[PDB]
Amino acid sequence: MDISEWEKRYNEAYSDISKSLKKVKGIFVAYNSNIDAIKHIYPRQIDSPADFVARLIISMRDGKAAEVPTYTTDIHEWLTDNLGFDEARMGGQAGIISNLLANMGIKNVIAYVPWLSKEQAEYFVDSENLLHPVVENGKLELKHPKEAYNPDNKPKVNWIIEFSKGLEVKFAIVVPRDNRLIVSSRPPWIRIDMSEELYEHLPEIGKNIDGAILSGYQMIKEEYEDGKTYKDYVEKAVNVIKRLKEGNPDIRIHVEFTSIQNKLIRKAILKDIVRKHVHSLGLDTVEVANALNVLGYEELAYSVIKKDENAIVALYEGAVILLHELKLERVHVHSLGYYICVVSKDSPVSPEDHRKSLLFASTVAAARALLGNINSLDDIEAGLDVPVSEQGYNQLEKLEKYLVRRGICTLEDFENGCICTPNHDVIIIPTKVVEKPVATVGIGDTISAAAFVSVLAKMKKK
Ligand SMILES: Nc1ncnc2c1ncn2[C@@H]1O[C@H](COP(=O)(O)OP(=O)(O)S)[C@@H](O)[C@H]1O
Ligand SMILES: O=P(O)(O)OC[C@H]1O[C@](O)(CO)[C@@H](O)[C@@H]1O
Ligand SMILES: [Mg+2]
Repeated sequence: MDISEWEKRYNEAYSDISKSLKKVKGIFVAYNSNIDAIKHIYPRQIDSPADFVARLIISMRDGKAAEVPTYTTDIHEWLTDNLGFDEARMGGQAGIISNLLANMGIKNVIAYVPWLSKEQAEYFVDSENLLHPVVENGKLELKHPKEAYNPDNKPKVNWIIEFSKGLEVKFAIVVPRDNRLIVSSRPPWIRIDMSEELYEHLPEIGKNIDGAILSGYQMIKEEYEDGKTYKDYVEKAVNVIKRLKEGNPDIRIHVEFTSIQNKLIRKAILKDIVRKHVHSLGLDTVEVANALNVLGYEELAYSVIKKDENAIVALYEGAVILLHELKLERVHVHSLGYYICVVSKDSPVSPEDHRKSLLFASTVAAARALLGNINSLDDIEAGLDVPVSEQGYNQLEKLEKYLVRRGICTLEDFENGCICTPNHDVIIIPTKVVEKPVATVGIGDTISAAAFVSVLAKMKKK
């Protein structure tokens, strides 16, 4: 059943997208930057080490990627001496995406972070593509991160413990698949916010860009020390989105969702700031269930997190509901062997061009695995040598047999990757997976970011 024509679709997509990546004016990427600390190997937050080991055991028996936060530096000095990290890389949704797009030659990459530190600026690439906004003397100044940063700000470091093959140790029992645990520092001084002056010059920033990639809203707490609610930061998160559209009407705005422990913050994010002011959303199989658990579809959410064969068809239905419940124009869910992107019929980009974006995003993710990171637009070309994962092609077979028997799409339509339903459209591709990747943090942000910028390029709104 496996047709070798898919290798031809990847090749003709890379050249067509790379030749269009000059059509984008700029991108605005904001709110998430930290320094990862990779360590080589029911509690809701980490206050004492007994909680850290407990949350590690959950990841050791499910193989699920769980992100849990710490608020005090009481355990920063705990691990830093008891357990030495071996590598420190650029981390955060906005940070990785800022480096990726700059390394791709995307023009006018505008990266903003509230906590910009002296140690943090050294991790950003040095190029005319990547610039940070500082509003000094009442006017908009886009200066390099190396220089326009605040000295009083101290860095934000996160601990990442990753492991594979499930090397087991019994205490007083083997990890199924590869899994990583993220211990994120959320000190009281970091806030998802921006200066009042930079909040004023947002129409200027929007007029010189074509898209915005926003992520990091999980830093918002319910209660603050200065007596401010999560609704204010939720309100400000929208008004920043609003003022960007006031300088550009045709700007598309993407939000890269992430695992959020607090369901009340998770729901307030999906309902108050993503529902109507956002067009694009990026997810993974586990976050779709997370999104359903707050919108009111837990039966389907449990079906997504379940292990049966019909879990993928639940992931399909989960993506469709997220596209309609949230009034979204695009939903990009990325899995290990395949991508699933459901798109509205209002989409300013045809389903034919939606496929090339996913094929390109799949080409970028493979090169991201082989090379430590990507340094040029031509480096992505290396990603075409990774073979298409047959496991991903066979996972779609369970979904294909379910869709052609339901009567939604044609057998021809699925083998090509373009399904046209009466109210929405779906694009499905098998991705390219490396047996021995070099680094596996950031691959997710890279898929949605590379796919999102490829859409703005091929947009006829130019
Ligand atoms: N070897 C390899 N080769 C190609 N592509 C890969 C590979 N490994 C993973 N992937 C992708 O990473 C995604 C996880 O991103 P996720 O959002 O879950 O993680 P982060 O938020 O840390 S970037 C997963 O859905 C896969 O499509
Ligand atoms: O929510 P936080 O603490 O910024 O962590 C975001 C995580 O996402 C990553 O960018 C991986 O996608 C890591 O660098 C980081 O651990
Ligand atoms: Mg992710």
